[PDB]
Amino acid sequence: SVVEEHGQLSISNGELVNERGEQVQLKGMSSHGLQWYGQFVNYESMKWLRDDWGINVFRAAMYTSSGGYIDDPSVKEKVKEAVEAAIDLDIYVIIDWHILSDNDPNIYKEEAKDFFDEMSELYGDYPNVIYEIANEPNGSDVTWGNQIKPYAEEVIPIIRNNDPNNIIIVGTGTWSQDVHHAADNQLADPNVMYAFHFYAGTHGQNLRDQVDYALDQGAAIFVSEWGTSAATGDGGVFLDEAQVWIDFMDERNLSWANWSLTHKDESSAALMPGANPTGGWTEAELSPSGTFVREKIRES
Ligand SMILES: O=[N+]([O-])c1ccc(O[C@@H]2O[C@H](CO)[C@@H](O[C@@H]3O[C@H](CO)[C@@H](O)[C@H](O)[C@H]3O)[C@H](O)[C@H]2F)c([N+](=O)[O-])c1
Repeated sequence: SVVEEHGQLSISNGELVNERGEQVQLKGMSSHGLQWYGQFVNYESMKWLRDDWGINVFRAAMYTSSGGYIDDPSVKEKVKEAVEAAIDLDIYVIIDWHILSDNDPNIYKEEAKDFFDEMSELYGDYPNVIYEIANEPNGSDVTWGNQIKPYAEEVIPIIRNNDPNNIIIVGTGTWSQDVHHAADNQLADPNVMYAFHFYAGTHGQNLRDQVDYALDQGAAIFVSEWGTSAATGDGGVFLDEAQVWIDFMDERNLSWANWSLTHKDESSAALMPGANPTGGWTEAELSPSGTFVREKIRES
């Protein structure tokens, strides 16, 4: 129903819109690393998330390093499984080239170009797909102008040769927080968005003001990863600040994906240790984070 109703997504005046030009807001879940917690990514779990939580997007977090794609490229097949499930379930799907320790997206740019050629060839004639080409650039030596924008200007053409206008999300500096610099030096492609990531353990008032600065430059922002936890993914749950961010995102029409769908013993994890990887979770099988996130998406 979601994809049939909204169809082809695009950016209009800095806003995500559907094929009739109306604003749309995606809310859903990210997987954790597919090399670690891929068992939670399947048609049945995604269907449960769609039906019981109300998700309209799912993010497939394919780590590149940390035992991910570069080390063992078999994980690309799990991305394909996720994309195919999203197609079958009529929801949107984010294909996330999940850089992190490999902090400069240029390190594996050749592999990224090949991977996005393949994905865009396979899936470029579906409206479901959103390409996220570099999760979290980070480090003081990785800047928008010198590293990230030129990387994007190599990968985006590869995608566009196969898929002229599905959305592309481009990471920003400082773990996808530095939307200020990106917004001042935007990419040419009209269907690009910049990633902004937050963690509710961080006091967020200035970060909200920076997102607003970026929006005021006409940049589109997708909050492709956020957590209820500290920036490590752990250390407590911070629901008061999470709610402030939830309300902010609704006011600004910002789409989002929560980190993450796993049973790992960390505060950002949505599931408790015994949760079935194919869905059907009772209240006792959701963590405090998962319970909150499910409520937010159901309310929506
Ligand atoms: O300082 N920050 O702003 C900041 C922000 C985001 C961020 O990292 C980002 O946000 C979460 C929480 O840190 C990471 O997930 C965590 O990845 C760890 C390393 O794979 C895992 O062990 C852990 O289970 C998992 O929850 C994501 O991969 C990454 F995109 C990191 N980081 O991972 O260091 C730092």
